[PDB]
This record gives sequence, C-alpha cells and structure tokens, in this order.
Amino acid sequence: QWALEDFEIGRPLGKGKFGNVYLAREKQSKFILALKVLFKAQLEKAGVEHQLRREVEIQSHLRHPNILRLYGYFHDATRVYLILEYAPLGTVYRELQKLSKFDEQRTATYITELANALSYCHSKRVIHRDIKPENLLLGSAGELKIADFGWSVHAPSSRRTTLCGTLDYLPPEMIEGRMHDEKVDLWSLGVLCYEFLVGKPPFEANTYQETYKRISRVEFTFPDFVTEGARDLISRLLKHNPSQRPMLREVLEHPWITANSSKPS
Ligand SMILES: *SCCNC(=O)CCNC(=O)[C@H](O)C(C)(C)COP(=O)(O)OP(=O)(O)OC[C@H]1O[C@@H](n2cnc3c(N)ncnc32)[C@H](O)[C@@H]1OP(=O)(O)O
Ligand SMILES: [Mg+2]
Ligand SMILES: [Mg+2]
Ligand SMILES: [Mg+2]
Ligand SMILES: [Mg+2]
Repeated sequence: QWALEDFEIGRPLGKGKFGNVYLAREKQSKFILALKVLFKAQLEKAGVEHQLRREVEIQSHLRHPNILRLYGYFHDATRVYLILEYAPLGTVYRELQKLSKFDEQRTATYITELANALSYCHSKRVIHRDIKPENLLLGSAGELKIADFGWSVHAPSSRRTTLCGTLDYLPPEMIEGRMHDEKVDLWSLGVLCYEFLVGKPPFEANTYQETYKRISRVEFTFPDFVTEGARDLISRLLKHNPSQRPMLREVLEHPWITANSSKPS
C-alpha cells in the first residue's frame, strides 16, 4: 500500500551496518516522519530477520504518548521500510553527551515518562529489553518516547538471539540467557536513572568481560553528589533477584520521584 514513491527523503537521522534512518516527507499530504530503512541482505546475513517481524508486530499495535509510534511499513526486495513517527528533539543520548549529566528535576521527569510507558507495555505483557539512551527519543515538547522495538518480545522469554552490543543496560538474567520477564526493564530503568545523574552507566568498564562481572555482582558506587532519595530509588531497582525489583507503581510513587518530577501518572 505504501511505497518509496510516496516520500521525499531528507537528511539522515542515523547510519549503520544494516541501513539508515531518514527524515522523510509524504508527498501527497506533506506529513513529515522518519523512515528506518534496513537492507534485507544484511538482516539475513546476520540473523536479525525475525526481530524485524516482532518490532513491527509489537510497536504498530502500541498507542501511548511516551511510545514512538510505528505508522506502517513496506519493502522492495532489497530493503525493508519502517514508517516511524518523527522525533524532532533527538535522543536522550545526544542530550546526555551535551549536558554531561542531568539535574534531579530533569532526571525524575524522564523516569516518570519511562515508567508510564513501560506500565502500558507491561500491561500488554510486552518487554522492551533494549531501554537505553540511543532508543529514547524526544518529542516536540521535549517529552521522552521509547523507540526501537527490535528486541521486544512477550514475557516470559528466553534469549536464543545473540547479545551483540554493550551490556551496560542489561540485567543479570538476560546477560546469562536465563528466562526473563518484565522485571528486565526495571533494572534498565535504574541503570538509566543512574546514568542520567552521574553521566556514565553504573557498570561501565573497559571490557565486555569486566562489565559482565560488575553486572553479575551488582557492583556500583555513588559519587558523593548523588542524594539519598536517588540512591534509594536506584538501589531498589538494581537488585540481582528480579523478584526483589519494585513494581512500576512503587517507582512512579517513590518519594524522590514525586518531589522532583513535574509530569503526572
Ligand atoms: S549490536 C550489533 C552492532 N550493529 C548493529 O546491529 C546495528 C546495525 N543497525 C543498523 O545499521 C541500522 O541501519 C540502524 C537503523 C542503525 C539500526 O539501529 P537501531 O535498531 O538501533 O534503529 P533505531 O530505531 O534505534 O535508530 C537509530 C538512530 O536513528 C535515530 N532515529 C531512529 N528513529 C528516529 C525517529 N523516529 N526520529 C528521530 N531519530 C530517529 C535515533 O537518533 C537513533 O539513535 P542515535 O543517537 O542516532 O544513535
Ligand atoms: Mg502517513
Ligand atoms: Mg537503537
Ligand atoms: Mg533494533
Ligand atoms: Mg559514555
């Protein structure tokens, strides 16, 4: 139903081994949006092909203000095209490299939007498993949207598929191939809260091996400027036992969150 013919392609929003994201405009309506264009070639010659199926099937059926919408898709036997809501203010990744760290009001707000978004996903038993600054996009009023559902599945789940990138955001159950569930995204949330305030993930190391160890041991420390309420929220989320991690309601209602945040639940 859609095809490339319907779009003008603008400036790239991301480039990589498998393809690119483009700013794009639909020709008949002038609707501006993003096109995530993957090379079939590389998805197959990599073993990611099934993930594109789940990314589309899951994201397309989610509707939430803090979830980046997927409007549709098409292909053309060289490439696949994901038709994405365009996020004008970029990534939290870029925001973080810009300001180095975030203040407590801004951190707590981003977390609230995250937990609201995950609340809705966990309602549909959908787990993201790839929550990280590169996949947090900023809407036109600066509000956070979760994007990139390549790693999302329905919970519970195992991991047959290979963990290719950094481990900084993944919980112990996931780096070890165990069965995992919604609590995966809660660990990630605490990683993010920490990174937002400190400027680097709480388990960053020089090697994948060292990083893996620090995650397995839950081995992180706070720089002295991190306050007691943040220390408390982070420590409660970064628990080895997934069952000990809170529910999202306890996060949205954490005192430090409600004090410093501006957005509601
Ligand atoms: S883990 C093995 C290492 N290599 C890989 O597997 C990565 C290969 N991937 C590719 O080459 C693909 O071409 C890309 C698109 C890079 C796949 O990356 P993602 O699956 O992570 O796709 P994202 O949806 O996360 O897009 C990545 C960057 O592009 C920008 N972007 C995406 N969508 C939007 C929207 N709607 N609006 C604005 N920007 C958008 C983001 O900036 C995103 O993160 P960056 O900060 O640019 O890195
Ligand atoms: Mg459209
Ligand atoms: Mg990504
Ligand atoms: Mg992906
Ligand atoms: Mg860094």
